[PDB]
Amino acid sequence: YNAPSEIKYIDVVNTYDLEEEASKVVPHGGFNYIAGASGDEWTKRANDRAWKHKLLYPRLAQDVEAPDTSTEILGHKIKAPFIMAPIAAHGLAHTTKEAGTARAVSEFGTIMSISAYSGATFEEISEGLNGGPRWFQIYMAKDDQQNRDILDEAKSDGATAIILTADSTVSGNRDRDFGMPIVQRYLRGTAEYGASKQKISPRDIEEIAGHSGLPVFVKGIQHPEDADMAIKRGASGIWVSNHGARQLYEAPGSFDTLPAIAERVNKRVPIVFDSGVRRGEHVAKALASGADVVALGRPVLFGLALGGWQGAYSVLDYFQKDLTRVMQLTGSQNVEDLKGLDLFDNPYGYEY
Amino acid sequence: YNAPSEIKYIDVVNTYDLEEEASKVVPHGGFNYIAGASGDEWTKRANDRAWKHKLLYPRLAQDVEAPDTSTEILGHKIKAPFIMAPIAAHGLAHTTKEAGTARAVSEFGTIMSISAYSGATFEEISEGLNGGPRWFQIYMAKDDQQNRDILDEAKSDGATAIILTADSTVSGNRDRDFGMPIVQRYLRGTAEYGASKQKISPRDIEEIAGHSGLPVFVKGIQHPEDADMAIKRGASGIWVSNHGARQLYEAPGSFDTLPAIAERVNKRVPIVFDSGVRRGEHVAKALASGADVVALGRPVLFGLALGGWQGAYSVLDYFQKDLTRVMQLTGSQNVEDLKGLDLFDNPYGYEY
Amino acid sequence: EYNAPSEIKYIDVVNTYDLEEEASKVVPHGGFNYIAGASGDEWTKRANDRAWKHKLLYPRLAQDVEAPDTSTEILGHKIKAPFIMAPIAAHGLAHTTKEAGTARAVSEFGTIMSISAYSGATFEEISEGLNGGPRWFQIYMAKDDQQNRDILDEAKSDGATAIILTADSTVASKQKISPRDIEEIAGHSGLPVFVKGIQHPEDADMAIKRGASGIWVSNHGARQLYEAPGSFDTLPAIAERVNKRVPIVFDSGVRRGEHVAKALASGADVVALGRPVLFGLALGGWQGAYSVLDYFQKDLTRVMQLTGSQNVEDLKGLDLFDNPYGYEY
Ligand SMILES: Cc1cc2nc3c(=O)[nH]c(=O)nc-3n(C[C@H](O)[C@H](O)[C@H](O)COP(=O)(O)O)c2cc1C
Ligand SMILES: Cc1cc2nc3c(=O)[nH]c(=O)nc-3n(C[C@H](O)[C@H](O)[C@H](O)COP(=O)(O)O)c2cc1C
Ligand SMILES: Cc1cc2nc3c(=O)[nH]c(=O)nc-3n(C[C@H](O)[C@H](O)[C@H](O)COP(=O)(O)O)c2cc1C
Repeated sequence: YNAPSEIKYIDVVNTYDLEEEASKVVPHGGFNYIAGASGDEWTKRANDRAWKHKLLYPRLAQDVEAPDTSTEILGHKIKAPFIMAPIAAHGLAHTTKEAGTARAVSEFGTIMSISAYSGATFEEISEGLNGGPRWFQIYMAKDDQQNRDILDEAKSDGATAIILTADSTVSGNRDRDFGMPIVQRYLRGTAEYGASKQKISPRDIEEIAGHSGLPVFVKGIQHPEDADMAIKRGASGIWVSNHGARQLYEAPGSFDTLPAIAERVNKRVPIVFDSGVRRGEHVAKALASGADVVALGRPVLFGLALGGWQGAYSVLDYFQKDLTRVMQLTGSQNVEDLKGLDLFDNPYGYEY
Repeated sequence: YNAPSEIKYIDVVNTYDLEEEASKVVPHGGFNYIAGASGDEWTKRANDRAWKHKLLYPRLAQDVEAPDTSTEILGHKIKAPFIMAPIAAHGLAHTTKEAGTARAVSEFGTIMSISAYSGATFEEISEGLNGGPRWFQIYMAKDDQQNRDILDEAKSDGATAIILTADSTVSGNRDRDFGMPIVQRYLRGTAEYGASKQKISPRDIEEIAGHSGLPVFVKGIQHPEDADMAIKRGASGIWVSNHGARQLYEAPGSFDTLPAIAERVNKRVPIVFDSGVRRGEHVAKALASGADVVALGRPVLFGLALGGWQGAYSVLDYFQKDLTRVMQLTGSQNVEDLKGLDLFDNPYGYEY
Repeated sequence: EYNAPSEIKYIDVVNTYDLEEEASKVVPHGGFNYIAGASGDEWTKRANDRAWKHKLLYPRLAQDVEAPDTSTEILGHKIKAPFIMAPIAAHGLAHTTKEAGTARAVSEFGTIMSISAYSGATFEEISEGLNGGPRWFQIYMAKDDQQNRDILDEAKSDGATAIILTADSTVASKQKISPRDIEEIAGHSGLPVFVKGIQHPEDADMAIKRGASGIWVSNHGARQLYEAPGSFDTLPAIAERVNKRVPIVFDSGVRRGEHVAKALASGADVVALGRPVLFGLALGGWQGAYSVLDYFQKDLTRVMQLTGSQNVEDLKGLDLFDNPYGYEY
């Protein structure tokens, strides 16, 4: 497998073009893995088109100061209201794999999420992170010992939250058709994808929350009753996601699901939103709709493919800068102002 | 007429591609007959796009066991909540014609529907069925003797229900432009498509229900008042269908009609739903919307074209497996759970 | 020295609302308030009653020749009309023959008796009144697993054919039940378990997933939560979510044959009757309670004729007129 290895800054004008550019340097199989989604990708398209359902108004300013994109989540101050989503196998995009991603995220000044299915050996990731905050993403194992193992690993690696992914990564079914050091460290000699439950229950959430010693986000929530159940089971955060349309097909665009969840959560726990964030305007819309931060996924990996850590950094830089402009135009001085924006309801949808 | 004759399993990744693949092996005239629909096919397109109007939510599991797709209808246990729709002239797709279809359905473990316009001679069908359950589809003859004849035939052939099709198969009018052993057995020497009424009435339904000695499904229902009238006339089931858009043009997509019918039927009799089922997600949505089972039509015939009974079996296998995955993602352990799913209302339609 | 009525006689029931007032004349004040009252200032009890005006019946042409037949069946038991007796505590507040009187009325009429956890009659006394007729046992969730096991064993040995697990305590018992409780009861009962007090569709789905064999849509006659919807307003959403998985019993506010029809049209298999049967009991013992069941059956027959319905299944198929104006129209 010959992943790109060049490290360089890139002039990111938009994130959509990064996909096609990346397709030129990433081996076809790995590229398809990263870019593809369930079915005929109609729900991935829905993730993207959902942003046109609620539109931004320009508004007069009410404050004199320059815009400030910084925010805090779980008591940690970060440079802008976006974090890195947990994504498996960054080596499919770049030889520096998760270490490169971590470097970009740490240098930028936000939170790195580490997939249990990382191709890098934490020590490798740690060198990219250089002290930066990190959250650990897990799947629910059928074997309770394996959950104990990964929770221990996460605490040892200095994780400050656990991301409990609700859906099993068999991959999800598409119409079209490395090792895993972190888990192999604990599965070795056991002979145990199929090791995890296909879907978690409130009881699973309670088990993980009770034993992690850390706040647990439940990731993959798209229905408000699941958010309420998860919080009652002991979740410390709700991560609204459809995993970039990689799981359930003929489901809504993730952004359409956010307000009903935010209204039901009603401030009880922080909300992370993802699945389809491509522009600064999307970050603003998520915050206006109830998210505390958003997670970024595919665009960062395409950046990684194109320039290693500097290419990934350029993508985070693009989002921060684009968000600043959206703040100016919406009359927003800070991230809290964005949470107060009125959106225009577009009943016409994408074609207008 | 040179229909395909090869028997083989196929790797079914999606059912849409089976159409185009089939177009390569089926003679053009026969292929057009199977694939085509009324007008410019706008209502066939509507059948397909209707599935995007109600979207699936992923939901937390509430039960520990592996998903079980089995269900019961009319007291017969079947492997998954789908049956074979009555389709004329399977010989247009494959030399093993209805016998091949029957073999696939019987081996899979569901119900075979036999079209009155079968190209095979029941004895041929019977050898494929090998004891498997079968329902008999009839049209309402103008001549009452001919109805007596076919009802006798059905009872003799061990049918456990009658499917009374409400609309006469003159074909339906398109913008573009074998024998029938089962009916010829009774029409011989009579000199009698035009032998049947163009449309049935409640009085017809009552006549058939009174004399069949078997539960009668009325097939082609798209309006709730017709469902109520049919039940009052003695129907034992409602089969919601527009016959794969082969009859009335500039009518709604079949799935859009299902909830109003299900609400009016209100549990009185079982509901079979068809017209446009292409994915596991569609089976789930139909059940969530009030159907007890769905019927499969064109995809099975395309499978038949491509691999005889094994090709048709591969299609049923695809639906069963895809449904299992949808059950996992929706937190559903069984077919009853699917009937309880909440769907997301998408007011935007296909383009989102 | 509680002086409950003791006369046994048939009564000419023209409407059930007048039974409350008439009953107030013969039942001791304290007992009467207990029966007739509800939470808060009774706004939710009034909501139970006014909710029937939100969906209105249409007269319709007939499509069959035969006279109306009210018979139905639930859980394989054939009953005379689509209503059963709700579980109500302490019938001795209404009449000296207490639950034995009510049981006699229900069995003579030909429907199912529900026996409250707080019955004032002994089972032997009730058994005599039932004379073999079907009965369901209503229980609360005990905090002690062994007490639950004992109650479930007693019920099945007493010939119960279903258990009604009431989700809310009025009053050893849990105040509110959870899915786990439902599962524990369903797992050990050996009988279909109805979960009673459901008003929200998500609870119906959870209950069924936990092993309930029936959903009993109720707010216990507005006796529990105040400033909640009228029970009938909650029924369609629940019926749509249940989607035929298990039978639905509906109660809380049924007073007319039109209400029985509207409940069936909206997804209930049967309804349960409560206060009106007890007012009948106060007024005439088992014969007075019987007269109330007879009123509902005859009044439903008239409603069937007018709606063009020959049988209980036809009622399940009625279209209702949506009245967005509500009570004052
Ligand atoms: C290549 C790929 C691998 C992923 N692997 C995981 C995974 O290991 N665990 C997880 O919780 N989510 C995983 N995700 C989903 C992401 O965390 C995130 O929800 C998604 O990328 C956001 O959608 P977007 O990238 O289209 O904006 C993966 C996504 C992709 C693109
Ligand atoms: C080639 C063809 C022939 C058909 N012949 C009959 C028929 O004989 N009787 C009948 O009731 N329906 C007939 N149908 C309709 C099917 O029973 C069923 O309603 C339809 O195939 C479902 O639509 P779908 O196949 O697009 O999912 C036919 C459909 C097609 C494709
Ligand atoms: C006096 C009184 C006592 C009741 N006791 C019980 C009880 O023991 N257990 C129970 O599940 N419900 C109990 N209920 C509620 C009834 O089962 C039923 O839900 C209610 O009477 C129906 O409302 P309605 O009578 O106004 O039409 C009681 C209701 C009343 C009026």
